[PDB]
Amino acid sequence: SMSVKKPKRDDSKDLALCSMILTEMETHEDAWPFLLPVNLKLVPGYKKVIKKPMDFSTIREKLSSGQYPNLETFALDVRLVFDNCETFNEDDSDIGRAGHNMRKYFEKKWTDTFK
Repeated sequence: SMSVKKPKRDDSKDLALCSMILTEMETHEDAWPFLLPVNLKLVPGYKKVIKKPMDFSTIREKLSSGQYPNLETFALDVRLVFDNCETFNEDDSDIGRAGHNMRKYFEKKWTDTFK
């Protein structure tokens, strides 16, 4: 509350560490469905169904240009990418399975880096 603060967690390395995580996601072999925005002209249904499209290149641009106010907003966009994938792709599909794998990969790095 006013003039009453919890001790200051060091957030000065967060930008760099989110960038490293994002590099590791970018270079994973199962990243291919997520590298670029879904082409809304060429993928019937995507525009109407997926209200907030997200992809790694878009996260990378937001990160590089100071559009994440804190590390939680960054994790929300990463998770958005996998939530979108689950919404549009059957679990038993290459892309469906890619999304599960990448989410697992992300969540571990997230825990090991920050918790």
